[PDB]
Amino acid sequence: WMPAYACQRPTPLTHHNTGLSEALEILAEAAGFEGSEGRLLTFCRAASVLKALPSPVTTLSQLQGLPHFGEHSSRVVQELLEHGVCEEVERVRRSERYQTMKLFTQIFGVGVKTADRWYREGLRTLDDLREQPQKLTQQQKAGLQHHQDLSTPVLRSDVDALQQVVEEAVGQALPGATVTLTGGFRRGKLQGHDVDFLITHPKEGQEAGLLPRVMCRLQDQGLILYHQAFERSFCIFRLPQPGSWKAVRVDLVVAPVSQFPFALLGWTGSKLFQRELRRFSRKEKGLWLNSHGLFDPEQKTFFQAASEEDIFRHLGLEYLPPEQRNA
DNA sequence: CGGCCTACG
DNA sequence: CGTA
DNA sequence: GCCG
Ligand SMILES: Nc1nc2c([nH]c(=O)n2[C@@H]2O[C@H](COP(=O)(O)OP(=O)(O)OP(=O)(O)O)[C@@H](O)[C@H]2O)c(=O)[nH]1
Ligand SMILES: [Mn+2]
Ligand SMILES: [Mn+2]
Ligand SMILES: [Mn+2]
Ligand SMILES: [Mn+2]
Ligand SMILES: [Mn+2]
Ligand SMILES: [Mn+2]
Ligand SMILES: [Mn+2]
Ligand SMILES: [Mn+2]
Ligand code: NA
Repeated sequence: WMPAYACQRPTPLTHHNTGLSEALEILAEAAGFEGSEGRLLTFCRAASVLKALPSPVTTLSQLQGLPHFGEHSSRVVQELLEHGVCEEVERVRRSERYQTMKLFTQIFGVGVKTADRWYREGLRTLDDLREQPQKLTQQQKAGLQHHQDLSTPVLRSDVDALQQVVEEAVGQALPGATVTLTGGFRRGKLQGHDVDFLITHPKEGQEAGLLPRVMCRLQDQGLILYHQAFERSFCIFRLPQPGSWKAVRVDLVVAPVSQFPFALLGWTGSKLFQRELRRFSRKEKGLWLNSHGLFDPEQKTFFQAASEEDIFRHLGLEYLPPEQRNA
């Protein structure tokens, strides 16, 4: 029996149904490109259910009773099982609309609404966007300028180098402050599109004003290509390489230690795992979860947590380590 | 039928 | 809107 | 698209 919410089941990084899940995730992506966030969610959830199964699905029988599998997702799986391809998926794959929306939305600073407008205006290539620079925000100009580098997978060697320079800047800005790797690398991923760090200090309140101080120190060592009181920064770093450098996306977030378990849980993801966990919290337990805390709206109180385990327990969920949150 | 995670920049 |  |  398979629970309905992704936060109720372990999802490891390596699973047994990548072909089927990849196909459903193409339909999810395409649904988002057409502005159907509900269809996107169902296709994402169905793909995630397959990631949590212990074995390869070989027969449509094995889908009976699984949550988020109805007529549409079941037919996709049945065609892939019978023919090795799903006609709808292939039609989406090969479409100019899908290919261009994927290309544009993968730019840092460009989402579906922006990409769709550009599509409707006839634009199709990165060079098209470069030829009309005034249509671009500062953030989009940075994303486009560094697009090549940002399309190169970030590896663990890059993470370790980046954590060192971030720890050095953090320690110069505030003694005793700490840096925790989050995001997909904390979940055990070998690669990523960025590196995510969570910064705090053991003495509540000492972290006030920290992120501007850290950013100024990084910028003075020549490490910042793009950034921007604030507590989150979605940056592009100039990461030194042997004889050169490459641009890397880095997310920095500062939290007071009282919020650290909630920030750690939120920023560790996966993104689907966290939306599911917040949905579960509100719809099943009547509690409101975010990366700052867990709120009881009836008593008007916040749950004091010392650990991620505490949060799972307050929500009545079996604890899942980060490596099992790869929903 | 309506809901679908979340808050900051 | 973007982070996504 | 699926579900309460
Ligand atoms: N703009 C952009 N987004 C990308 C790229 N690659 C990539 O995975 N993403 C987005 O980032 C997600 C996975 O990246 P990741 O390895 O950092 O995973 P993560 O859980 O740490 O994601 P997060 O840092 O957003 O929390 C994907 O779901 C996708 O939407 C890319 O080249 N460009
Ligand atoms: Mn397995
Ligand atoms: Mn259908
Ligand atoms: Mn057939
Ligand atoms: Mn990441
Ligand atoms: Mn990130
Ligand atoms: Mn805050
Ligand atoms: Mn409806
Ligand atoms: Mn619908
Ligand atoms: Na984007």
